[PDB]
Amino acid sequence: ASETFEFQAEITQLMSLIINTVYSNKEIFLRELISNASDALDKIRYKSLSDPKQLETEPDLFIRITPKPEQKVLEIRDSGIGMTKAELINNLGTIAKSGTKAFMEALSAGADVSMIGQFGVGFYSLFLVADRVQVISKSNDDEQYIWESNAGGSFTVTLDEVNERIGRGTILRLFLKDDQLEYLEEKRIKEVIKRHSEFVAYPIQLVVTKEVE
Amino acid sequence: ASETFEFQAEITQLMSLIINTVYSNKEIFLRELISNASDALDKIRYKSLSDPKQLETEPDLFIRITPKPEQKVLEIRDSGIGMTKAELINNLGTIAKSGTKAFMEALSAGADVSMIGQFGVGFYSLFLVADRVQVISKSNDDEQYIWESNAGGSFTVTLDEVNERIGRGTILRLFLKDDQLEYLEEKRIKEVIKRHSEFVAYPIQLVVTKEVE
Repeated sequence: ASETFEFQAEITQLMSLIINTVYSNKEIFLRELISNASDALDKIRYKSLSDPKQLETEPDLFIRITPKPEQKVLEIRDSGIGMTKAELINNLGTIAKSGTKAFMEALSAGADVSMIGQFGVGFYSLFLVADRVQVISKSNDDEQYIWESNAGGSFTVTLDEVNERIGRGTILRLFLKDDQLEYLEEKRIKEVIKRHSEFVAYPIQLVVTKEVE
Repeated sequence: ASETFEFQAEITQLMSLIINTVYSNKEIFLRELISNASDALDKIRYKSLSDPKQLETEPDLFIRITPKPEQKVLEIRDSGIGMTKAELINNLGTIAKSGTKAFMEALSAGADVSMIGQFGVGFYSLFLVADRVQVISKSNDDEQYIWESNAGGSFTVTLDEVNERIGRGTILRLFLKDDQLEYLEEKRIKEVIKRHSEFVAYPIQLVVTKEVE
């Protein structure tokens, strides 16, 4: 039973504007999500400093990008701290985010959309290339949950009984817009990663599916 | 709630012997599973001849091999006909298989274990390299189920609420033995596939996870 929640008004505004913007450097969404993933891993790593057990649900700290061309889906996974149901609701929607309005104001002023991450709202940059997103998260402190949004004013959080078990972490499953399917390509993903994510403490793995010759 | 079933006695015997055999051409397990996958795809393709809708749950007919080194798991997936709960119980255990005893008798006589497929029991060749297997299957006619076996006399079939949704088909999730982790390697998998699966009507995709340079 998927629970539905309302996005804080400003977040909804931000999403509508992001998903509708003509911005030409949409690739920054990946830098933003890799950065977030990186942050999630930092959290779990730091947390595990005084609670090593926290790493055992998924010993490997990594960021994995998995293109699912057939579904026009791009997944960015991290074995970071993950988010509990409450955290998904809290962090990804209902709670007013510090910079949401500020960033939008910045944008109005001419700020580059790539500044989104500095306003703490980079997560939403995903709507630059996706019109729908499922944040599948497994926090050590909770079951696996699916937070899903289509940039609309409400999002759902559903106990995850349909996706692969995340030992711990988050999978941002991006349902790419039809004109952004370039991010399903290994070469493209590869170049975007090297361009904006040169300094990431965690291995960034790209899952490539190739037909055996 | 996982349901437990007893393997037909001979299948249990076959598994014990296979999982315990010293055979040196264990790679044939892949040829056997790819062949089975191929057969599953043949089924769905043929079935869809008079019921096209049957393909819509997963339009792409493919065999996908996904090494999961971190879990010492090798998955062989096909978007074939899949198996319903009843079929998993029926086909993979409780029902006496035509050649099980025959093959074992053949083996006793000196027959090469690679003959397993000609006795219709090639599926079990997986125990050559795995000590545990989960057959996650999604048939159009049923929910996604997990059939699991550790070569013991009983297997379980559990409604799948923990694995990725298979549009349609089967994932043979092999928990490789510690000395057969070579099948997690792309080069190895690649060579085994080309050696024994030269004539497969379906694309055989290898999912490789590579850390972005």
